[PDB]
Amino acid sequence: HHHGSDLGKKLLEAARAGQDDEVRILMANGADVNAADNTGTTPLHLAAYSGHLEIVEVLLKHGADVDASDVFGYTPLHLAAYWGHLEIVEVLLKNGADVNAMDSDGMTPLHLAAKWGYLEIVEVLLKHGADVSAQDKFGKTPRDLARDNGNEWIWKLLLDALKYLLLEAAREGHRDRVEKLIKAGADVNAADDVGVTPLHLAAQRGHLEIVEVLLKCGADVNAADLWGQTPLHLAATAGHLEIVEVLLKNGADVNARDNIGHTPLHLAAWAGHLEIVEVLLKHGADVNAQDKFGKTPFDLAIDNGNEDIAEVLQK
Repeated sequence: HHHGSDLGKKLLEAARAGQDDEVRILMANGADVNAADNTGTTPLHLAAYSGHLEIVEVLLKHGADVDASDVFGYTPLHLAAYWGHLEIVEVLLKNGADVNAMDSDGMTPLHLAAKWGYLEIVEVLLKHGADVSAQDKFGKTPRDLARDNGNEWIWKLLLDALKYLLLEAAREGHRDRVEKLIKAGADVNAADDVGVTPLHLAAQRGHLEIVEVLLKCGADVNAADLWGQTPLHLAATAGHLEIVEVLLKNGADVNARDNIGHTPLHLAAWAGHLEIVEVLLKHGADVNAQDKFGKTPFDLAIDNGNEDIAEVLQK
């Protein structure tokens, strides 16, 4: 006998034709929701492609395999993303779909959403852990596919938004957001119009945890803003000694000059952070450095009455 096979075929065709009620009557009368045609296409594939959200939901509640792949390796999530069905994308992810499934060519759902500039879908995929730098067997990334189809400006908008959010998270000290943004593709070395990078902000506002994360992820420890200030300049001014150390342990230049000629020692002796001076001195800070006014860090320590600092600098 072959009643089960007969029901499966009728279900596939009812789904292929967008006959929601016919699909659900067949299901109610025993049709196998995990049936598949010659190409491995299942009913869930067809509902995800056609955008029939109600059918996607009931199929999943009836045990449809959310990650079923056809002969080319497409899952329902691949189709939902390629054909621009945001709600279905969200439902499949809620039901355990592999966000980073690969087809035979190695393309992920994020590849396909990026290709058409479906920004809302791109962002949900990244929120669920989509591999932002994934490459297919030919080395093409989601950004590459967007550019090839004239949608690069939409990917640049994504990156601009991630850049804004990373700077905000680094300035406000939100460790968890920083990590999730970096993993979603945020450029750790992005800078605003005045050359301030996330590391500048974290070091200035005293967010040690984020300084370590940014450096581990490749932030330039000696990046200079518009005024020539490195993160060590700002940390020395604000008085964050643990950050001063970390920056030095990661290769910060102790004698970096801003535009006025100030080294971190100029700024620390001025600010009155004695131990910072001692750490800088221990790390080879040049006590003889003169700024644009010909003044040394010793000259600045006097002008602030930090005789303890002006005494150790003498030694």
